[PDB]
Amino acid sequence: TFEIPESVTMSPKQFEGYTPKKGDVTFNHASHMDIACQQCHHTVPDTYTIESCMTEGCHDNIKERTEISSVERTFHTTKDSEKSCVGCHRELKRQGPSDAPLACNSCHVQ
Amino acid sequence: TFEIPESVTMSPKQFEGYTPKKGDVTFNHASHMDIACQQCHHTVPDTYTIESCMTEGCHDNIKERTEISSVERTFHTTKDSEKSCVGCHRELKRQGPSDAPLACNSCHVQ
Ligand code: HEM
Ligand code: HEM
Ligand code: HEM
Ligand code: HEM
Ligand code: HEM
Ligand code: HEM
Ligand code: HEM
Ligand code: HEM
Repeated sequence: TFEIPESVTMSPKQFEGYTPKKGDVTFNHASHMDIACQQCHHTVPDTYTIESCMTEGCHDNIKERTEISSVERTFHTTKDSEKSCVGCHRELKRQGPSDAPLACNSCHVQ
Repeated sequence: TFEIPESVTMSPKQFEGYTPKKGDVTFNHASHMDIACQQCHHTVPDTYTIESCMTEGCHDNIKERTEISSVERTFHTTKDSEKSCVGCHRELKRQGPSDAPLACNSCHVQ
């Protein structure tokens, strides 16, 4: 019943009439499997479900860019090293050479 | 879509014509929420799903008691401190006073 999707295409195309600045992002669970599911899916105890980070009421704000609900801040902030995409990748580099990408065109596929 | 059940009643009544020796076990995720989901649900990478520990092909052997698929060994072995029920509870005690139960009548409800 509960199936985990290996490859997920995260896209801003879901926002009404937003003209995206970057391409879609492909997230693979395989490369992140050693990380506790709840570290990223940090709201599991609040809803007892695992849902999209961009669900209504979560990180779905495409208007503001510096708010907690903002898409840009959420996935690129370097002040959070546990669940921010670039935040953790950035943090790994402080521990030694890391392949985890910071380049915009590594996450954002074209 | 993906909802996590808080209270799960684990029962051996699901085994053909097995006469159970002990009562059903109630497992609550709330008391175990700090533990990585995949530590217990250790076969997630093999099936990419989270299913019952007693699923066919897993720990469903009620005939043998000392085999890996055996129900008795799986949940009570003290040689595994990561996913065995009594194994971890036992291990916690070596770290200091722990309320985590070892008494048969704590897990097995009556
Ligand atoms: C741990 C093995 C783990 C589980 C379990 C898990 C499940 C999961 C599901 C069911 C989805 C789909 C949600 C939906 O219906 O939209 C999902 C999606 C994503 N996950 Fe995950 N996930 C686990 C682990 C991890 C880890 C360790 C991270 C962080 C590196 C993570 C992140 C993500 C992301 C991102 C998605 C896409 C979410 C979106 O907004 O579309 N998962 N996960
Ligand atoms: C999806 C797996 C997901 C990610 C990724 C994610 C990241 C994230 C970050 C980086 C923060 C920190 C922001 C900061 O600058 O400090 C953060 C904070 C909150 N999130 Fe989140 N988040 C993901 C999923 C979800 C979901 C599904 C919701 C909505 C229920 C949501 C909500 C929030 C809230 C609220 C916060 C602030 C409070 C807190 O727990 O720190 N997030 N998220
Ligand atoms: C945020 C949802 C997020 C994204 C998106 C993301 C992407 C990503 C890519 C594209 C790679 C390269 C490999 C691949 O294509 O899968 C990659 C690899 C690693 N990541 Fe990541 N990642 C996201 C989030 C996080 C978080 C929150 C962490 C850390 C807690 C993290 C870690 C890693 C690691 C480790 C790798 C492997 C790098 C390597 O040495 O090969 N990612 N991520
Ligand atoms: C490189 C500095 C970089 C830029 C620039 C960038 C931009 C960007 C924007 C503007 C968005 C919002 C949606 C849009 O396309 O307009 C966005 C969203 C996501 N990003 Fe990004 N991004 C940059 C870098 C990275 C890196 C290195 C990763 C992966 C670690 C990454 C991930 C994400 C994710 C996840 C999202 C949300 C889903 C989406 O809208 O595509 N970005 N990024
Ligand atoms: C981490 C927050 C986490 C998730 C996610 C999770 C999910 C989950 C589901 C969906 C079930 C139902 C499976 C089914 O359909 O039968 C389930 C059931 C049990 N879980 Fe769990 N679980 C998470 C965390 C943990 C942890 C940390 C443990 C170990 C202490 C654990 C164990 C169990 C057990 C036992 C069950 C009942 C399984 C059965 O055989 O009936 N879960 N979990
Ligand atoms: C359900 C969350 C679940 C539990 C609990 C569990 C425990 C468990 C233990 C204690 C062991 C160690 C046995 C020993 O004495 O060394 C163990 C080993 C295996 N398991 Fe398991 N297991 C749970 C779930 C599942 C599921 C859903 C399956 C079937 C796909 C399964 C299978 C196995 C197998 C095979 C092993 C041996 C190989 C290994 O990974 O160590 N388990 N399990
Ligand atoms: C194996 C599937 C398993 C069961 C069953 C189980 C039950 C259980 C009970 C009945 C309690 C008491 C509280 C309650 O009713 O929920 C309890 C509490 C703790 N457990 Fe446990 N537990 C199972 C598995 C595991 C595993 C694998 C670990 C360790 C990795 C673990 C840990 C804990 C902890 C910690 C507690 C809290 C004790 C406290 O100080 O209150 N359990 N468990
Ligand atoms: C105390 C030493 C103790 C006994 C005895 C005991 C017995 C027992 C049996 C015989 C089974 C198999 C099914 C049956 O009832 O015949 C079984 C299964 C489970 N047990 Fe147990 N058990 C004892 C202790 C404990 C403790 C302290 C816990 C919780 C940490 C626990 C847990 C479980 C679980 C889970 C199962 C599987 C589901 C089920 O069949 O009930 N047991 N136990």
